[PDB]
Amino acid sequence: HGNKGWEAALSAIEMANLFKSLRGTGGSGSSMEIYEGKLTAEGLRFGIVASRFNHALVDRLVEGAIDCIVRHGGREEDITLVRVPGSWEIPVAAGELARKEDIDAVIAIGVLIRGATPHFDYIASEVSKGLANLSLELRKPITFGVITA
Amino acid sequence: LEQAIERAGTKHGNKGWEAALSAIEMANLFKSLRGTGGSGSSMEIYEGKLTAEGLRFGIVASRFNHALVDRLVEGAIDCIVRHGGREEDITLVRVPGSWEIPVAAGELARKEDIDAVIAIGVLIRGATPHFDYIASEVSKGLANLSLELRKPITFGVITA
Amino acid sequence: LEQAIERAGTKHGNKGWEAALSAIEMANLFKSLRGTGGSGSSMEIYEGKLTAEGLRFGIVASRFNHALVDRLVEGAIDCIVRHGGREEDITLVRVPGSWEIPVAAGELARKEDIDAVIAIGVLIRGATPHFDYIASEVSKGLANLSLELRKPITFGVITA
Amino acid sequence: HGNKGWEAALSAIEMANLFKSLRGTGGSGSSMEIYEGKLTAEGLRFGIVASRFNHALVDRLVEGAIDCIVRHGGREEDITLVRVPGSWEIPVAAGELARKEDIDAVIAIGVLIRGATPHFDYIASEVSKGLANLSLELRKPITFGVITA
Amino acid sequence: HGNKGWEAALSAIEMANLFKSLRGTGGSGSSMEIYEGKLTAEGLRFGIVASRFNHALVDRLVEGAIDCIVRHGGREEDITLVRVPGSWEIPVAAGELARKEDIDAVIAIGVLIRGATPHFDYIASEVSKGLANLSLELRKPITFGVITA
Amino acid sequence: HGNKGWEAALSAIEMANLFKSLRGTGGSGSSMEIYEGKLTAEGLRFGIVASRFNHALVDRLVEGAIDCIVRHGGREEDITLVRVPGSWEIPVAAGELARKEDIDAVIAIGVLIRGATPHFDYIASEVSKGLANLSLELRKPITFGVITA
Amino acid sequence: HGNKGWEAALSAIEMANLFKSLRGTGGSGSSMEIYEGKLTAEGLRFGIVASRFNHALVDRLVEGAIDCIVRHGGREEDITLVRVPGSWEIPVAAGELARKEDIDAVIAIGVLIRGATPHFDYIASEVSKGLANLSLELRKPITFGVITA
Repeated sequence: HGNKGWEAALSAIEMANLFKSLRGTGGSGSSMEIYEGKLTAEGLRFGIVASRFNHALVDRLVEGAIDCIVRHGGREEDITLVRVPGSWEIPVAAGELARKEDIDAVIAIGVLIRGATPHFDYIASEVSKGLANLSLELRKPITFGVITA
Repeated sequence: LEQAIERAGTKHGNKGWEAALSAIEMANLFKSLRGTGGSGSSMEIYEGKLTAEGLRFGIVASRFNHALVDRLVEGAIDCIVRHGGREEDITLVRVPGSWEIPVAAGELARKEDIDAVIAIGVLIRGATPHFDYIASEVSKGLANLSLELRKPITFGVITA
Repeated sequence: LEQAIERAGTKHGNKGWEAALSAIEMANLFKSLRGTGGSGSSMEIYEGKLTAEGLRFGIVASRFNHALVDRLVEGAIDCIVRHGGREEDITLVRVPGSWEIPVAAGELARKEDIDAVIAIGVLIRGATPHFDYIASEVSKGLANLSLELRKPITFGVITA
Repeated sequence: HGNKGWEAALSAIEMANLFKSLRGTGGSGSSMEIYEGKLTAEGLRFGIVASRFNHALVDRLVEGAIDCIVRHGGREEDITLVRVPGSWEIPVAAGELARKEDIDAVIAIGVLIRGATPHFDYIASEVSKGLANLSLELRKPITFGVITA
Repeated sequence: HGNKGWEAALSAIEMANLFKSLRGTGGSGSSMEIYEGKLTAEGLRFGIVASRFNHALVDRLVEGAIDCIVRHGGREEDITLVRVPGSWEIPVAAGELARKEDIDAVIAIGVLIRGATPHFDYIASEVSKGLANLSLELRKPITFGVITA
Repeated sequence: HGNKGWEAALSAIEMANLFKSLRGTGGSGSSMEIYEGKLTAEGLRFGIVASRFNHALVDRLVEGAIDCIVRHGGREEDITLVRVPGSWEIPVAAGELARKEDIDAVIAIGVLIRGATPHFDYIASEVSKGLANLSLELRKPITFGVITA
Repeated sequence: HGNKGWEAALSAIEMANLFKSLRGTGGSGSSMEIYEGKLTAEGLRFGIVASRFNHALVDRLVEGAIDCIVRHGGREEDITLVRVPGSWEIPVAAGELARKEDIDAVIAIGVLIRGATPHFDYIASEVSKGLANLSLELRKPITFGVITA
């Protein structure tokens, strides 16, 4: 409920609904047009990409994601799960799910080593950079569920 | 005599072995997503196989600290053959230094008869106040190539 | 709903996975020694492959603490299919308790169309002053069967 | 039902069925073959070996073993009982019963004294080691009903 | 030189030579017949079975074994090496090398966990027991090069 | 096996068989007709009613009841479970399950507190009196799994 | 919260929903059809019968019953309260209230002060015995929340 898996799922549902309204027909006007996202999950298609490093922690995060979607009227048939060896492959794996026209949002869940002993962690910066660029290029929401040790 | 000692060493858990194992799973996973689909009525889980038969690979490795790089290369080749791969379906490319691994990686990845690329190198003196501009470019460059070409690239350098 | 949670769990490093991986390598190693031989002029190294295609297996598992044993069984089956094995070539046998795993193991190993046997069980209260006569018999019995029949038997119980 | 005798009979009955299934002709195939032992005790001939030390306790255990076989469809005519002067003679007598082609399982019932001595009871080890060895040589289940005290 | 790998190899060379003389023709007599083994390794065939657990320690032990044999006139073409996943498989692997009529001795090299927290280590006792029995049954020397942590 | 839950299942299974035998056509005759209940649990649909007071103890009993039915040939799909806030509601819920034409027996599992008071527990008497009365009116066995403490 | 009025009301809530599900359509099948009730009070009509002897204690008890219904999302308009001279009249009064086609549950509250003497065992027994028979005949839950004293 309070785990980072829950939080990532909530952002996905809101964002998916928001993009539905914007592409719809505009209103008559006469007032400021306020746009906002709903928390209803009916009729949506979702995809989750997760890793295996420290599978103890990652396992419970994925459980949270599935619970949140179904509890908000999400049908189990509309979840596609993909597993990758490690964090380095999350962005490339998320590329193929996003391009599919069936999916509406992608949730990325993972975990990264504490590190902090070197000046910079080069490997840990490409996962964040890669996902952000993919969202703008493909015009689809991608959520960052990565925990840090 | 010294040849026997070198051969006696194990090559089951070195960074090269891990890099090749990650490549085989990703290559098989891609061929599954791009193909057909299931019936339905349940959550659909995708996970790659560990079968290396029928897949063609490409390995790019540098030379600086060739004593350490050479064994990392043997680990990767050993993994492919053990898991059923065919020796005839491997391409090895050697480059001078780490600055110019990504340029070679792109040329291999652009071929229509390659499935994954394993990149092997060594980084020297990672703990230094000066920003290692060379080091950050190798990591950044390989990542961008993977997304553009929609082909996995594995990155198994060892710090030093 | 609860079915999804159970399926979401990973089965990559459990004791069952390790037991099945050890069996595949040993079975392939045996088919190499018993066959042909090399030319010579160098030290001859024998090492098994990790290809599970064409091999028939047999798994024996108990019931006490069936909640834990069941997932260990899934790990072993998952390893075989991932490494290229065929689901049709597996035989599962279930037994009441740990005292009588070895008796079932012998019957499977004596078939001419089985290559290795994976044994899965649970041992309870290993730290006790009384000599667990049941526990020592399971370990001793499986070992003797392996040597007599010249066939590998893997032993992947988990203490508790 | 909570006595060790009832437990011993159940184990023997369903291994007798498992072995009958294994050595028979295989099924159609095309899927994983799973083998299990039913609790039907029709046409199964049993033998029981029982000691006499602390004859009071051992007496009720033997009743449980016979009771279980009759309830589960067993014919009373197909049970053979043997009595031995003590624990040490159980392995020797059990082997004599096992070699008979008109037997499908054997149940060993006995009581062992407390091993308060620093050295493990040599007699205690041999009976466990003997019964186990017999099962492998003759390929026939031999259940273990020894109860400590 | 002083590592346990060296010591195991030395015993193998002596034992292999000893069995050569015993099967030879007997002497005239007139005095006590003293038999003893030589340290000459020419013309012999050797086999080594090693594991991978803690491959750092095991690797140097295997290096010692090869050095000792070659330094005593051992040709490199007459060594066969077999690797197994773990300690549990040493006895069964050593079974196949021994039966081959080409080999004259088998050296077993390995390493076992410190343990000592339970009352007994069941897994660590079968490797020792298995190798000893195999030597008597097959009538061939097998050396125990297992280190303990 | 020694828990009251295993005992309750056995009683229910073999009355379900007895009633199936009685209402069927009679035998040839010419001798005394003796009716008995087999332990085969094929094609028998069961219902279980379980309380929640002291949920720890009641939890393991229900596992025994389900375990017994599957071992004796029962299909897991043919069991219906109902949970009630306490002991007082067992008779009322049991009657609802009993009237279904797709049920052949019912098992009542519960725990009752000690009757240390001088007056007998009125709640304790009613559940025994209620379940017994139901069996006669509806002509369907209702096993009694209540365990005192 | 800590008064028997609390518990009686809480139990009634669970039982009301439980019966609604059972009479309704079953589940998708293919597994154990576990049934259970929730604490959703909305949409339910209740009724309370409370005595008048020792109104001091009874008054607070009936107040506790009110708190559950309003607190758990039950309208204050559906509660129906009926008062009677004493404990002897609770059964017959509850029968009339229960038989109404709208009242979906009933609660009883009282104090059996005279239970300290065996002479009251006659009147004491009937009230608990009577309410039990009402529920079975009419097939509708009737909670029993009296206090002994």
